[PDB]
Amino acid sequence: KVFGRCELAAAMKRHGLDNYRGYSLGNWVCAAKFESNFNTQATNRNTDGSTDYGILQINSRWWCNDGRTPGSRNLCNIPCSALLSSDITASVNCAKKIVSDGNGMNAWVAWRNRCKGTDVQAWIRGCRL
Repeated sequence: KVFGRCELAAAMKRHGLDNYRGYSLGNWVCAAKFESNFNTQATNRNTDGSTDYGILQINSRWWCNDGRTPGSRNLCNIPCSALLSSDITASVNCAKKIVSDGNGMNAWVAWRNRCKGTDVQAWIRGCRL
């Protein structure tokens, strides 16, 4: 499933992340354009020996189960590949929590320097709420 602009923006609020745990609507949308290019099928293996699964570029090493990454906490405890299906309905479970970790959104390489401080009100513009 390959998404459009206003095709990825509503279902975020449908799952409850609006201003979630102090994280608002302005901090989300920019990142997947820079981790998956609005794609759900972008699998890439980081030299850390782990791969980045899903549209969030998740490493099998810390949170999921891919079977080729030993010493992985597999903390989410689900198929490291279910994190790939068009139905994201379950993926963010690990999204809403990995933040409770306390070291922030700083779990991703791009938004941090590629998306932070950036005009975000603009990603939520041109669409309907």
